[PDB]
Amino acid sequence: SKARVEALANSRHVLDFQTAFDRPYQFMALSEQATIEWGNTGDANPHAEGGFVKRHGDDSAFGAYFGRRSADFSEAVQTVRDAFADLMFEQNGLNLFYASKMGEWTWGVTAKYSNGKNEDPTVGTKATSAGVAVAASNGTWDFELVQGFTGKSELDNGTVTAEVESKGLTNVTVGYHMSPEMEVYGNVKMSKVEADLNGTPIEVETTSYKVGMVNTLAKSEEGNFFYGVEVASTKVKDDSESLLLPVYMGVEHNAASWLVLRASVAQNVILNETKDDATGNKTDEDSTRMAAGAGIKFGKSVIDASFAGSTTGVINANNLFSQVAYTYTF
Amino acid sequence: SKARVEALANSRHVLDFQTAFDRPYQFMALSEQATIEWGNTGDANPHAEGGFVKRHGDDSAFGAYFGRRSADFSEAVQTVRDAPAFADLMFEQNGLNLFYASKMGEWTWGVTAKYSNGKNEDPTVGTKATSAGVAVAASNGTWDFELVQGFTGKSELDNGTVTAEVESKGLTNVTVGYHMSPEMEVYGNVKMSKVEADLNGTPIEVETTSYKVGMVNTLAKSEEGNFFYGVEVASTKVKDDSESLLLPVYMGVEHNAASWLVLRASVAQNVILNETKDDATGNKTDEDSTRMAAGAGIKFGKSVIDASFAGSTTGVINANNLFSQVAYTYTF
Amino acid sequence: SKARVEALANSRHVLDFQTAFDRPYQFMALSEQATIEWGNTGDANPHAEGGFVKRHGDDSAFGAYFGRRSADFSEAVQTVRDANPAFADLMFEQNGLNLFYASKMGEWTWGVTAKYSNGKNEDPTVGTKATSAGVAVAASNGTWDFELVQGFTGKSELDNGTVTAEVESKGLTNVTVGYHMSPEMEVYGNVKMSKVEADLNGTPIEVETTSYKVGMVNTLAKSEEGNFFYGVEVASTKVKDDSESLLLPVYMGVEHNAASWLVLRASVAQNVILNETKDDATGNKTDEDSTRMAAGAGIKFGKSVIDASFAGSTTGVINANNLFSQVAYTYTF
Amino acid sequence: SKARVEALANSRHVLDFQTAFDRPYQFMALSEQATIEWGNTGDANPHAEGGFVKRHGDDSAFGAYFGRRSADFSEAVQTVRDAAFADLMFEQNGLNLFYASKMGEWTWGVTAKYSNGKNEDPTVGTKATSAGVAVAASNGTWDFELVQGFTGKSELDNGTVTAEVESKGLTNVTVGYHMSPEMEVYGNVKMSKVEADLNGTPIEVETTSYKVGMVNTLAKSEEGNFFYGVEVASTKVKDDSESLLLPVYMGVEHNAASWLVLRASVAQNVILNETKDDATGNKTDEDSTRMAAGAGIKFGKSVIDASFAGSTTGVINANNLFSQVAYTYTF
Amino acid sequence: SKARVEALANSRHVLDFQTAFDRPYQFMALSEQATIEWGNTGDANPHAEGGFVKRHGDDSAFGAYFGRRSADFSEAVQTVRDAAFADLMFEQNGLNLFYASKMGEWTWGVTAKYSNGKNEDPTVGTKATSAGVAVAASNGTWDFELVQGFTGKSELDNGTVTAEVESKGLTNVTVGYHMSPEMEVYGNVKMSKVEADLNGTPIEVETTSYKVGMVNTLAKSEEGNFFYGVEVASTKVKDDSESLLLPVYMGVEHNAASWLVLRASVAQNVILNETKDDATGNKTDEDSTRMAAGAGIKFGKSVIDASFAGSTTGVINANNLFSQVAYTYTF
Repeated sequence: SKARVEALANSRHVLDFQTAFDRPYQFMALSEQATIEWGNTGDANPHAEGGFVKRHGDDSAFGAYFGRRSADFSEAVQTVRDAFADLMFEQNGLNLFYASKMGEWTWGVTAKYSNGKNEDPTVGTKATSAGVAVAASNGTWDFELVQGFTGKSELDNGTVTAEVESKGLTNVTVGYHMSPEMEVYGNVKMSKVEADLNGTPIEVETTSYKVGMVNTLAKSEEGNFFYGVEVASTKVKDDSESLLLPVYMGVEHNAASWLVLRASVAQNVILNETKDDATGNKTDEDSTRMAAGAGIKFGKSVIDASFAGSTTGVINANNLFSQVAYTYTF
Repeated sequence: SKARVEALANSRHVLDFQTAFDRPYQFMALSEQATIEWGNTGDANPHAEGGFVKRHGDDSAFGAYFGRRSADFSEAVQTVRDAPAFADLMFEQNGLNLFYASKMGEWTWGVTAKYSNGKNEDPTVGTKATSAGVAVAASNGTWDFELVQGFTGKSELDNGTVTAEVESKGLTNVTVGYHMSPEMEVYGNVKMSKVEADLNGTPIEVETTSYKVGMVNTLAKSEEGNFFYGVEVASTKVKDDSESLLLPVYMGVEHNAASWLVLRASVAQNVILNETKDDATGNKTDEDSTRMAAGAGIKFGKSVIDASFAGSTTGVINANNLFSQVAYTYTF
Repeated sequence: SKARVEALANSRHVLDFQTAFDRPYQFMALSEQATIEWGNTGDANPHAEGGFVKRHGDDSAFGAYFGRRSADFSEAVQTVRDANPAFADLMFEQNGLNLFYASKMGEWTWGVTAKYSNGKNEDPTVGTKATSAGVAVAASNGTWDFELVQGFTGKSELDNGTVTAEVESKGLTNVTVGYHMSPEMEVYGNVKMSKVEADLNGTPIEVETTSYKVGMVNTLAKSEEGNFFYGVEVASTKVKDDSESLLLPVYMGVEHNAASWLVLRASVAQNVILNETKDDATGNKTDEDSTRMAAGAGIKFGKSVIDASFAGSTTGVINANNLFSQVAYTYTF
Repeated sequence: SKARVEALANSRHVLDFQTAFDRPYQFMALSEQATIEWGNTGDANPHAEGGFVKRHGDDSAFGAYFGRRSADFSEAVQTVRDAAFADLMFEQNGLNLFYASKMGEWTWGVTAKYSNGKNEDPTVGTKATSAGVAVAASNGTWDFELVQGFTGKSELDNGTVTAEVESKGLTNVTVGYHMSPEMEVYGNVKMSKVEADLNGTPIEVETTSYKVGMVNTLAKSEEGNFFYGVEVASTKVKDDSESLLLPVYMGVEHNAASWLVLRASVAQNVILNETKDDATGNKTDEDSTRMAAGAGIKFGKSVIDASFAGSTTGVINANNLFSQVAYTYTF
Repeated sequence: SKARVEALANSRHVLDFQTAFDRPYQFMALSEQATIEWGNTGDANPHAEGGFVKRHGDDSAFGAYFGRRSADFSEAVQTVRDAAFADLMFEQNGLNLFYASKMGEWTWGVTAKYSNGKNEDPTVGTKATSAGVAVAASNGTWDFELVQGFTGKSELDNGTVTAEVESKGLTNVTVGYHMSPEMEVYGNVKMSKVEADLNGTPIEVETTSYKVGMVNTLAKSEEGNFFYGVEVASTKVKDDSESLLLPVYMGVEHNAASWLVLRASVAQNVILNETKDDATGNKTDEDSTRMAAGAGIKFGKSVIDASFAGSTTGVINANNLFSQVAYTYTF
């Protein structure tokens, strides 16, 4: 579930449905599951989503997913939106994926398609998205690749013209497992997007690098206390430049026969500076953050959620569970 | 209940008391039970309803229902209401529902009769509203036939200042269902409806014809858990401006979570075919279509309380948003 | 409790403390118990009430009850009250007191219930008085029931420095018969008369109301954890020079011992076919929607039971801001 | 617990920590326990309170209590507050010390109350003080109780207005008899006198009251006891008011489960409800029926007593679950 | 858990993560664990914090903590904000490193603290640096704790106004003696000077404290333990005020069930409660009664410590169940 992955701070060691859309070899290592994320139909948060994964024999896995929305697309559309507020997100997200085991190497591929339009004279919107993700794994080595083919969103209504177009989206990840407890990974991500607000052309170009590590402090059953160090440098051309060292630690515990408790804390240690270009001014604010969540188990049914009141520290009837998901494991 | 079937995407494989009204042969296969839908009297949502079904012998069933309202009648009355001069047009007042079913050899068949009559003769409301109909269906384990015919329906308003009438000029619904496997089925139906209205001397005609073909496959269905999915092609045409070809693809599960809990969830989308054209021009609309529904039923033996998670559309389970659309069922 | 009787559709088969006030032979069939209805003081809904019933020997019962307010008295005061609320001080019953006795004379159970109420406010600003008295006599054979209710007096006065308004009951009869052909089948009939006169600064108001009722109560499903009842009734009403009504309410409901700590009750009713109310001068008619439902739960703790009604009954919502209302507490000895 | 005593209609048959302040011979019957009342600091409601009682040997008991406030002091200060006078002090830092011993066949106890506080800032200028003792003895069939307030004051020198409330007497004699372990009869005489200087306008009240009553148990059980009680109470306020009442109550405290106690009661003034005004002769007789309820969550040697917050509106919902919470630990 | 140490009135007898922060010899006596304190990021209350403690052998221990904020800093910056000046920076990205070791018969330990932040944006222009250490030792009967602060600057230079705070010293020495496992005494001296500059106008604050007190257990039990303590506190703010208090408290922590722990306490300033102004000479004696409650839900190795939100009003309802929640996972 999304809440499960968030409560563990995107630990990069977590095996989940939501973490396999970019690592499709994990669809072979997962179990047969059906998953639904609670939410609404329009452009609301959270959005309704759902899918399934099944095994074709004993060496293949196939499945589909409804309503997934990209982050690189929704973020750019949101950026252009408040700068015209009728530009469109991914309309009918369609994800197909497949994975097989060729000997000792498992490999997988996921495909994403989306299309929607509105031809009313007062609402001139249309949106199209497409991309693929290919990954192969060995158990000791790990390789992933994410490619975006097309991305577009136009609004031509009543003398107002707006567009956002994806000019490329690359995402390469390499992982190495020195042991079944410790692993090291690296990542390079380029993203060039160009938009027209009303004859005004704007172009952004994002470059990211990532080197990390995930280990285990407490080696136990019931739960494992995990910890991770990471170095991240993000360069946005002619806008800003960042360099962070996020350190996180957390645990996932089978508290009861009906409860799973997830918690983590993170903070950028020593390195938290985001220098702003064309000015030279830096920014080093507080960055300590936490996430908490619960998973209620009824045999083959699990309701993952996050504690709604963790941010204020308060948990009561009015703030109990938010970001709910349901999973059925055949 | 209206929440058990809504949480299960209104599938054609579900057998409830709320599905047996248009499939009267299903009252013989339903367990003897009494249902109460919680709500308030009058133009309220949700409305209050309830009924029963009892077996008269070894091959027969009968019962009655209270307060059930028609979707087409309500839709027509609502579309006429939004024309404040005519926000008194009445709904289906009261509402009586009788049904009967039997087993003639290997074919089981059933009938369902609907009636309604309301009146408000005060000189400043002048409202009157009536309705009637019938639904006949027969079914062997393999072949399923359903015909729905609405004889009449009216809603007149006359308060000495304005006048509004809505009339049903025809409503027929025929469905065919085939069962290859006890876990696979196909169906198709035709829906024809004509509504005549008059808003203070402005005669209006509304005509709708619908087609739909489909499949419901229940893969991985056990005695503790039932996974299913279905595909369907639905075409709908309004005489003047509306043609819509859609491909609804849904999936969902009903799981016996515990001895006191049953969890139901579903997700649906319009895959590829999500197009609705307007006839006046050639304006086509392809907007978002992902939706989900969740619900639960608390089992206390012969008593079950079914509801829908109120926070489903916001994704929250708290005590301020816990249950909605509650109904109480008692299995004799 | 009031909640329990409400969620069972004021069915004439439910034996409860609240149904035995007008059927005083039923106090010999109840167990020994003490009940407290939650509420506040004054003209507040729900009002505070409570009382007990104890067995005196083995063939007699007795008890008392605090705070019971009539329906006719409250209604008659309310119509004048809501007539610039110049008459907003008219007092309802002030301090209710009931004394009931029941004895088993041979095979016939018999019982009497007495009602007294009195209160006043002699402040010149608020010159209010209120008095009421009545009795209820009933007997039962097991198959034959006879119940008689009489209102000896009832009056509510108000004399400010400016206004002057009083209401007064000039009679209130309520004869009722009942036959039991089977432990599931029973039929009954009821005749009711009520004259009310009011004064509004010298303008008399008169209200005469006559009622007739015939109905039956039967069982569609018999169990041991919970039976299943239904009823059909014919109700005719004639408010002199105002309105006339004939109705056919039909109800159906259930009480189920869901667990060892739970009792679930629900019901639904509607006036089938015969829904009709006619005005007298205009001659007009009204036949609108009449589908009502009632739900409630009783939490059992052994000798203590908390009876409530689901507050989300009219909205279909069992949330926490809306879980239990109309709470009452009953201690059974 | 205050919620426990209120839910049971303040009857004289209840043995609670809160009923032993005015009957200090009960501190030897109570088990060794510590009580904390949830609340805030200051002129709040409820107020924070806490104390303990411990056994000193085999026939003695002692303890202390924090934050207790007197009903008469609060009422006298409130009467002046609601009639630039909203800064009058209540009892501040109230201290109670008690002791009890068994003198052969008799049990006797003493409690002492002290409360001092001040605020000498020029724009407030308030000072409050209090003192009193309560001596009681009991045998098992006879109860003798005497409460004697020694001092009580609340001044106010705002620099623009002046005020001062003073106690000029307090007397509470109470004799109780036990016609049986079940039945019990009591009597009570109370005298009080409060003198105030409302910016140069001397206001004086003089309260005289007598109570005769009984408490009886008509249903006997080992899970819970059902009780009722009748009482005649006369109250006279010199040159102002006169009231005669007959408050009748009934109630029960039941151990429903191994983790739950349930308390409920109902009361009403029967036949005698008249309050006569001694300035015009006009009387008053309105509605008296009242109810209270509460619960206790027994988690072993830890019990949390509370009152159902929705009793007045008859709603047990999550926004109106519990109120007047108090935690009790038994050593 | 902050809400635990708060429900026990910050008693010296408790062993927790923060009590170990200021007494590093306790990290060797703490069980291996990791704790996360729920909250938000930035100048928010509660703040998000978390850390762990692991054993390096059989006689050593170490760990780290994220997001801890010192109270002296959070009070000086707050009073400067209360005197525009709303952008003054609190402690940013607080880091804590601890080491403990059972050297011989002694058990020492050291805690280090560091924090740094900035905004360098011309219309905020903020900066906040902090550094300090804490050394302690204990052989079982004698405790020696020392707390020293090195840097405490916190600036603000936007276009118009110019604020500034600085710490010119912070020393805290405490000595404790343990006569029995139950009774303990302690003495503590703290001297801290804070010099601010509010837009050229200089402000100087000097504080000196002297605390001496005892902690004993009134009742003795296995699941719970009823404790109490008496303390004398004097505080002389140079040429601003002078106080002398006597805080007395009592409380308990009960293993109510296998899934529940209940904690509560009550406190008051008995007899000595005075605060005298240095210039005017006036004194204030106001109400000082207070209580605290909290719960800990045990799930085996995971414990959810919370503070009863409705304690200050005496309610337990939907909106007032838990607050100040933290999560602890014991390895």
